[PDB]
Formats: sequence, C-alpha cells, structure tokens
Amino acid sequence: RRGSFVEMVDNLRGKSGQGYYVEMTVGSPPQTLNILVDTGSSNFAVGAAPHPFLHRYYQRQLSSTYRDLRKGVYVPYTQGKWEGELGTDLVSIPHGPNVTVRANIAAITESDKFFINGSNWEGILGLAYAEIARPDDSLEPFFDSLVKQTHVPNLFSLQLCGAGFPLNQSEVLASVGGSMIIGGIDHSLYTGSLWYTPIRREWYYEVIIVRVEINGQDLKMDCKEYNYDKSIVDSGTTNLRLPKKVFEAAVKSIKAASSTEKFPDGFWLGEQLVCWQAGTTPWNIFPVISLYLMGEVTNQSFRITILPQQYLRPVEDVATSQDDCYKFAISQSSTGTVMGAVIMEGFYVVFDRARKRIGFAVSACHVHDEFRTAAVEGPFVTLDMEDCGYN
Ligand SMILES: NC1=N[C@@]2(c3ccns3)CN(c3ncc(F)cn3)C[C@H]2CS1
Repeated sequence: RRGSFVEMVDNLRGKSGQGYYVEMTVGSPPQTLNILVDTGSSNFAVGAAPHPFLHRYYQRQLSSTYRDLRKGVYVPYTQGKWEGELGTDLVSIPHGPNVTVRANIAAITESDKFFINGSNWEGILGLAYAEIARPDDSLEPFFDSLVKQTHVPNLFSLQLCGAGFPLNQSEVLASVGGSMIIGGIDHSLYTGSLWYTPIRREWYYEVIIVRVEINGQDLKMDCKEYNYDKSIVDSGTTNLRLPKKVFEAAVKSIKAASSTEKFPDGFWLGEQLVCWQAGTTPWNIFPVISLYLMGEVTNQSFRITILPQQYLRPVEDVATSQDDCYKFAISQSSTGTVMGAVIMEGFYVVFDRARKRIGFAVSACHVHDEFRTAAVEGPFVTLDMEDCGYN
C-alpha cells in the first residue's frame, strides 16, 4: 500500500487530553496560528486579542485582505464559552493542499475556559456541517468554503496518534501527533480494510451503533439506548462518552472483567489517576470494547474493537516518579454517545462527505502489546438497524 499524500502526513501535533492541532495561516501577509481540529463543531474561530494563555493571536488590523462582517457571535457550551466578531480573510494550511481560500473567521475577543494553559493552540477549526454553526447555518464552515472555491475533493481523513505515555508541553512541540489528509485517503496510515458506516444526518458526524460488547460479552441493551439522543464522531472531545444508562452498564461490565484488581470509585468516575510501577501496567486484566456500526449494505454491520491502551489515558504522576499512570477515559453523557479522541486514536477515520459515510480502519500508529491489537472486522448479519436510531 502506497502513501500518496506525503505533504500532509505528520501535520498534526498534540494529544487526546488537550486536543490535536494543525498549523494554518490567516491574512495578508500570512499570520501563522496553531488550530485545534474539531469534528464536533462547525466554526473557524481564532484568538484575536491578548490572553494570558496565548503567545500569539490574529491581528485583523495587519491584514490587507480582512473583511469585517459587522456581526457578533456568542458561543456558550457546557464547559466554557467564547465570543467574538465575524469577518472573512484568506486562509491557508501550510502542510495541506496548496490552495488559499476566503473563509469565515470568528475573531475571539472574550472567552472563559476555552484557551488551555500550555496547549499550544490559538484557535479551533470546526469541521462539521453548517446546521450546527453559530450564530446560524448561514455562516458557511471552512471545509464548505474550501470545497466550493477549489478542486479539493469533498473528503478528509484523520489519524490521531496517542503516544501511550505522557508528553510535556515541549515534548508535544517536538513530537508528531498524527495526520489530517485534506481531500484524500493515505494508504500508509492504516492496516487491513476500511469499513464504512452511513452518516445518518449531516449536522454533527452522526452514526448508528447497533451492538456493544465487552470482551465479547453483549451489553444486551435495546440498541436505541446506544444512540440516545445521538451518536457522533468528535475529535474535540477527549473521552469515549456514553449515555448515562449505557455508561452504568458498561462500567459494571468493565469492573467485572478487571475484578482481579480493585480500583477506587474516583478512578471509574474519570477523576483520579491510577499508577503502576514502571512497565508493569496489567493491560491483560482490562477487557477489549467492541462497537458495532451500521454497514453500507442492507442488514450488514461491522465492529471496531479498542484496547485498554486506548481507553486508559496516560497522565503524569501527581508526584515525581517513574510510575506509569493513567485516567479512565470513558465517561457519562446526557447528550448521546461521543466517539472522542481516545477512540479515534485506535483508527484511521475517513470523513467521506461526498458519499455521506465514515470509514474506519486499524491505525498504523495505535498503541498495543504483543498479545492483542485494535481491530476493524466484518461483516455481521444484523437486522432492524434503522430502529437503533433515536428520533
Ligand atoms: N467537540 C467539542 N468542541 C468544543 C471545544 C473543544 C475544545 N475547546 S472548545 C467547541 N464546542 C462548540 N463549538 C461551537 C458550538 F456551536 C457548540 N459547541 C463544544 C466544545 C466541547 S466538545
């Protein structure tokens, strides 16, 4: 298998906890900024005023190509908020397609818990659809603009590379965190076959989960529960997030599978780290997790299987040690299933907008051990899969 997109391979940096970012330029002359890649939102928004956690920001007064749209945008969400001023400017991705487009840009003037101390990113690239753009769906998202203005195919693909150990801020700076291939699929980034699930509706990247197993044991819930009230693929979320009742059932099953060791409640709640002596993490006591997704062919599904090497997120010890430490990166949701960064780290994920489908293949960079690997397998005969979708 040949890799046909060398210019874009290794263009991401970062990690699941703080997010993965790509270098972009905005304005004339070009202003370089690092931008978080978020498949869970649809606005392109950049720091545009001094902030304690920003080393640089977009300076509209220094761009000859800046256009003021004379309109504010206010974006509150669960864990934070940003607000700013809408405009347009010329935008490029240096390690991307060799094109420059005129895009909507939200210039962020005020924010709360948006910029992370030491993340290295200064803005967000929302790659989902117009339906969820703010202030409304008339604000064309970046990827829409790029496709409309250029010959770039209406597809992108993400390989998010977890290190399997903690990285400090300077280690992130020096390290490759993955690839965003704009307009194509690079065959070097995966092994085995790509399997595709339909995009149910074009707003978030919404999919349908039809079965869940823990170490091969069916969680045995009504499949609507898995998709209540939606299931999405979201690079801007760290964890695998599951609806409350699914979370409760899954955690019970994961506890039962790992019962040779007892972990505190704070671990299972995603709050508290666990630590083992260097090199002794007991991967084998933790179960694999399989999610079965609706296939493209009538009555067919396929499964993606992740390891504890995906769902245990490496963190630095709260005190200086050589221990290997992790947090549990599965958590409860009241807004549906979110297949976040820790699950995307297992897989090369193809966002095939042109054919309204999402592809999954085992990542060439996934963390594993000598005994088990992540997997994408099928087909399976699965009936009444449309009934799994929530209305
Ligand atoms: N995938 C994610 N993305 C976000 C962020 C990720 C990192 N910093 S904020 C952005 N975000 C958002 N953005 C626009 C909007 F209209 C609604 N919500 C939700 C927030 C957490 S979950």
